[PDB]
Amino acid sequence: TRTRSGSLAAGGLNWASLPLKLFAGGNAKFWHPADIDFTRDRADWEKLSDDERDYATRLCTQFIAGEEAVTEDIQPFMSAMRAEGRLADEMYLTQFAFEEAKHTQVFRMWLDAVGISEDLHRYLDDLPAYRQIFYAELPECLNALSADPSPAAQVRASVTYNHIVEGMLALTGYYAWHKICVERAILPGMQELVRRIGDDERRHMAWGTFTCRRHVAADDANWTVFETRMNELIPLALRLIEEGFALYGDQPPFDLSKDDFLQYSTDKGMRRFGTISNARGRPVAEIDVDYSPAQLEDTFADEDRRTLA
Amino acid sequence: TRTRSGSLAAGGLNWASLPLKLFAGGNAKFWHPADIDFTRDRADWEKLSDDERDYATRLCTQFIAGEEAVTEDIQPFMSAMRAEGRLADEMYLTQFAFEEAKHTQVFRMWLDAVGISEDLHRYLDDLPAYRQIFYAELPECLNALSADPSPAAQVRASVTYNHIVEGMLALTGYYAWHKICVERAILPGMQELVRRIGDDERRHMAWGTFTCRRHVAADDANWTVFETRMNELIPLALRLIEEGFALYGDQPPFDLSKDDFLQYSTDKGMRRFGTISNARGRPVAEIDVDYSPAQLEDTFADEDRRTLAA
Ligand SMILES: CCCCCCCCCCCCCC(=O)O
Ligand SMILES: CCCCCCCCCCCCCC(=O)O
Ligand SMILES: [Fe+3]
Ligand SMILES: [Mn+2]
Ligand SMILES: [Mn+2]
Repeated sequence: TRTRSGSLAAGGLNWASLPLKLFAGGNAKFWHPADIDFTRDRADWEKLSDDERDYATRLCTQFIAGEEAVTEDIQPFMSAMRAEGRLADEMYLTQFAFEEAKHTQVFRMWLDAVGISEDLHRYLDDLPAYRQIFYAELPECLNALSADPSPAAQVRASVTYNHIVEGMLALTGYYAWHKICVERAILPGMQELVRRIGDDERRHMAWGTFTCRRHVAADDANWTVFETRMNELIPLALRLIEEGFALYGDQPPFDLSKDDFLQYSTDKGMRRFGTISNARGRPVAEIDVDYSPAQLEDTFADEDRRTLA
Repeated sequence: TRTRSGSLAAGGLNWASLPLKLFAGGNAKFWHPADIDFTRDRADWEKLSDDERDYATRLCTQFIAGEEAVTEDIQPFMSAMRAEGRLADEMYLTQFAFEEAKHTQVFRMWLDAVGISEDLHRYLDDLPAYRQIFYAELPECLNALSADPSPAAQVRASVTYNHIVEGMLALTGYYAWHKICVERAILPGMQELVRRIGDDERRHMAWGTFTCRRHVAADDANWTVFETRMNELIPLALRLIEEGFALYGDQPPFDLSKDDFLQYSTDKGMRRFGTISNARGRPVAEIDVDYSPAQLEDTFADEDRRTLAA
């Protein structure tokens, strides 16, 4: 079924290309889960109330279940790239998939360190919107790539995975861990965990930005494809946040505000249009070798850290 | 399409399971391609004959094409595990796949560091047996898993990928690099590269052993499946080595002996049979949590180093 090898081509691999830059950067930024000290977090964990632990278990459950979902649901995109003959994108997606496995590993290591061994499916039960995104929308949109690796489907898939799950919901998730851990000077492991995954997640967001950009740049009809999926998904994501808060009667532990999160989340969502729009008109041959989507993600992380202080 | 999350299960993930054990140690044994010093290599590379550089370029072309092939052809196996619902296997295979991309990366780094920018396809022209393994058997057998994730097909895929490509063809290639570099005290980059990817390869073969083992333990018909595939592939694998030597008149550069490599390859090939057969009769529940496929791969690698002192 194979007739040729990308790595045997003239000039070889293009080290300037966006997906290879991200790949090189993931190698330089690699971290070990065994290096995270978890030996302090159980002491903190027990000094919390029955209600504080309920929220934190429910957030961790949404995380690890979401981490697992992405480790699985990225394979079709890898398959699409193999089919499309894009070796650089393909190689990066291996690192992508591996990174998601490592996040799934490390959240499981935290649950074990705080001594949670019971079945956790019940924490997603009161969250019908969570399951709509992670058991339904994420895999169905991504698996559609196996039948239809069309530019339109790749955008719809990227929007769903990269821009909403990672770009909007995960960042919102991290903000929740900031409010829980940093403000109350607790759970140093979870903090180091959230830092380290946050780091990996930035190359992921960069990649989603790259993918949507190159498609928009080549055929401007795809902008509308991007727009529409974003518009379907934002209300669903906001809904997830509301349900999490409504469970605690809008007045939750850790002094968390419903409207604070809704404003914080929307900001992460809308900011995605800006990432993609500047590709309209630009030539594809520049989008390939353009590092900016990774830069944008650095300055986004920068702006986020500034906002906290 | 998803109804449950494996990581939310009671007891969580089984850290004792073989695929998670390899993942853990993959993390610990992670290496950076940017740590490998390639500077010294172009100095040695230019002090070689034309006949020497040809063989070395032909071996590297076969390697870097082989690495790329495995990076592509393993995605179906991931899909199979996703379908069979085996999370520990999935997780490991993501690291597996990533490793292959990093080997592809690092061979290309080498080719750059020595000054090779020409199209390298012309080096697989005279190797029809290479193109049969890597452009036909490997993808066609592995892509079969997307339509048919059955035990039989998984055994057939693992035999192709892990037991022959990795277990027999890759180790023979490493041996070639040993006889080329270590013996002639040249190419310290290629050397560091070869032992570093070798470290990864051992976990890949360990997984290959685990996969075939758990299928044979559960159904003894899968032994015959294993046996049949191995018997198909071995001849083709020796063919590859014979074609590669016959290009240099059986008398190639670096003083490489054809019969030496056939006997060396054969040994790597046959040892695979013994790796899987001891699972016959054994309980499947034991194999899931048994680390010996990774131990065996360590004692094999140790046995190989020892052989070299001769
Ligand atoms: C009320 C708190 C809202 C927090 C949202 C739930 C957290 C979901 C985690 C998102 C999954 C991350 C996937 C990834 O690693 O890219
Ligand atoms: C002339 C001697 C023949 C040398 C054997 C060709 C090289 C084997 C292909 C490399 C396969 C690598 C697969 C892997 O890294 O898992
Ligand atoms: Fe390998
Ligand atoms: Mn992640
Ligand atoms: Mn390899």
